[PDB]
Amino acid sequence: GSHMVDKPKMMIAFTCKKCNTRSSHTMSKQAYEKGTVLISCPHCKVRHLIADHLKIFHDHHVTVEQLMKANGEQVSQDVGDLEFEDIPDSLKDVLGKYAK
Ligand SMILES: [Zn+2]
Repeated sequence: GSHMVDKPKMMIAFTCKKCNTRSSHTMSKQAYEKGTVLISCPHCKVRHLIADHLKIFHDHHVTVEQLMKANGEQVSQDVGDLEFEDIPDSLKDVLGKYAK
């Protein structure tokens, strides 16, 4: 756990091959380069992974709702985008309980 004042943000447009819909999304560069980032496409109402560094969904045992419950974001129809640079310990716990 640490803190810094050098966590800028960048915009990236991705073409949704699902509904052939394109949209731009801005997220923390630190969270994207070193962390998990989720973006929702304003057409098919759905979040997609762009850069997984925390391997949160890689555990195929966590839902998008859980990730929000860990952060605090109560609203989901607000921005439809979330960034993670340092996942909690309560989450990883459920991913590391069977193996000990
Ligand atoms: Zn889409």
